[PDB]
Amino acid sequence: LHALLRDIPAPDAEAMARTQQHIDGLLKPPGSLGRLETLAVQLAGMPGLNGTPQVGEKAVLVMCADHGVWDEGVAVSPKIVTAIQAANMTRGTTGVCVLAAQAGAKVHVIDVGIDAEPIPGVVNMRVARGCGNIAVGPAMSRLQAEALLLEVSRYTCDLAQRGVTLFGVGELGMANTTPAAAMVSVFTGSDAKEVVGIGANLPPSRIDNKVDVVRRAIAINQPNPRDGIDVLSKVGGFDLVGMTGVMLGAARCGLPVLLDGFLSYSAALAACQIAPAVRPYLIPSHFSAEKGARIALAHLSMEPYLHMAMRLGEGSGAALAMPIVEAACAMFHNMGELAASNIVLP
Amino acid sequence: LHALLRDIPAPDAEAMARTQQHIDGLLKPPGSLGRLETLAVQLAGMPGLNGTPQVGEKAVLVMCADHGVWDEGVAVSPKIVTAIQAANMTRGTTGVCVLAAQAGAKVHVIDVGIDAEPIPGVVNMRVARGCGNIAVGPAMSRLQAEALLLEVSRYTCDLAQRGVTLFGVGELGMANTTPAAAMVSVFTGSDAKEVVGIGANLPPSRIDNKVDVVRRAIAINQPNPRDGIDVLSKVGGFDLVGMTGVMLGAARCGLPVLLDGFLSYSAALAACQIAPAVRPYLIPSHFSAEKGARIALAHLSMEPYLHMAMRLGEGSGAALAMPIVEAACAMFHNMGELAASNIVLP
Repeated sequence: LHALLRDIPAPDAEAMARTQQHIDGLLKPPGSLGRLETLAVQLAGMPGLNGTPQVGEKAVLVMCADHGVWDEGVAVSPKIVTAIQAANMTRGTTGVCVLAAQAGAKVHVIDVGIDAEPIPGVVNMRVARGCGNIAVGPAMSRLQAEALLLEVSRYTCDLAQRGVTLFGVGELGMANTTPAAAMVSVFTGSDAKEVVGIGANLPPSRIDNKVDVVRRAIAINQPNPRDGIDVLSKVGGFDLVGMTGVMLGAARCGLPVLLDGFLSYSAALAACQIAPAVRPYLIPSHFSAEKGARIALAHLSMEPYLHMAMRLGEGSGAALAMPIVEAACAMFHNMGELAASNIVLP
Repeated sequence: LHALLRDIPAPDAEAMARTQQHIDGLLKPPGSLGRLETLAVQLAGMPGLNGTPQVGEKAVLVMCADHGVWDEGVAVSPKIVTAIQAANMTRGTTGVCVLAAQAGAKVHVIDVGIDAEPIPGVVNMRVARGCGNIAVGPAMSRLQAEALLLEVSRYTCDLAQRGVTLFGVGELGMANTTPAAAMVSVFTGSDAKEVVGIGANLPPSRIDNKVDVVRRAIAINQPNPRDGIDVLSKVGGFDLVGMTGVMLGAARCGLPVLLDGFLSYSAALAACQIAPAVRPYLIPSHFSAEKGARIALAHLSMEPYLHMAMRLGEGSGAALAMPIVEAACAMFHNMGELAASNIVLP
């Protein structure tokens, strides 16, 4: 793991300078394609993309797990919905499946801790049947968190061998917006009230209890904000650890990863804390309608491309943004050049 | 034309209620897909879509024309760039061509007033070789504006006969952000300084002159804010009139039209002034990086889906958003339902 983190490559400044020069000469006023230009240059710098913005195969990794904190009444969805939806992921009927299919991406469903019998068709990496209730103790041991990070990291970079060059990250886990809020509060130093949202339609009257649970989780566990693994193991969850793992693996592999919503922002804060070198590889997708989204994004210094008021999760936002990544590549490789049309601009 | 405007259909509330009921029953917490859900319902209500959100063929119509106000020094791009780029549109090397191809849409390039010899391959609907310099008089006569609106309107709804169900609108015309700003100022009652931007990289020192030209245009022509055709003919341009025409035609046809950037917002303000019934058919794409974008959008009560800091024009933003429209349709027709998985949520 220390080796893993140590070997994450820095972005290639040489390929990026070459990319910038090429974009400036395309058939348009310099800088007019804005964030599409910046995105193309960002991609050119990722070593796994071989010096040029390009997209080969695409995969969305959905980390599934249950949470003991569900018993504190912080979620209205029945606990079994995690297991049921994970099965639906194998049938192609969920939101991320439909949006991934539209983008030509494949969905990998990974069970890292569902509290139910194993589901055929789902990748089995389960740590336990649900994590510990963070309101009274830790979600898991540090050892468990580190081992899951490594296993998911390896699985992720292995896909790079099969032609995958663009990843999307997602989750499935009833009650997971509670540990997500705890993590965001700890990493950003923001009060729980400012980052606890309604998740999957929690009634406005049940919010107070959710905020209290988050504060108790932090008070009892005393997670160290400077140690991302300490934070994940104490007030996180297996799904959150798994998402962080996809990010470290894509980075080690020198490839881009598209974030999704609030849960993924929590995982990204942990990933960047653990290894700042991961940052250049993350690409935001949409601006989640979850209350703590603005704060988490400000700490990651990220501005999403899509404002869709989405809050489903599952990696649906990440899938929705894949066409945008392909568009930056299309602009780069297919547009004509000013000089060829004899156009000279100041 | 009066007939045209009179026959624009109202949205079908019955199809929309049926759409809403179906979306609420899909495999996700109610309302969790946010604006994707609202977009799907909006589409269900457009009569030309036959009661359901769907997308058949797609077309981006690019209106090209030159402006006499170019002589006032409000643009750094050579005048010939309009003609050169229009030709490039037929070769598939421009920004909108590349992005339209990525979205599976076809680009129709229409010459409504380029100051050059006719370009083979471009649809010829030219009114004149460039419009009048709005700084000293009107861009065109009311008769010319009305006739172009009708001709473009008919061309647009005719495409509906060929299977097109989704339109995108764009423009090509050096110096056109000047009449666009004049129109926005007149329709919104905002001062020219608040809506005049740098267009295609105008130097910061040349801005003052651009603002003065816009004020002179308004003072000399005295366009009536309550008469959109009066406004277009006096301080608009052939390209602006053409874009307004695509919007009236799509509306008459009961089909959706995706806006692009600032120029298209100007045209949409005119279209909605002329016939408020056009409003339900417009769909925003991106939030243009042009200075007056925020004001124009607030008056149209529109919130774009994409924040890409784009300012190229050509209909590039509209093309970039087509996948989002297809995504709302995919969600609607392909997602599974809660009842089939025996999931019951409060």
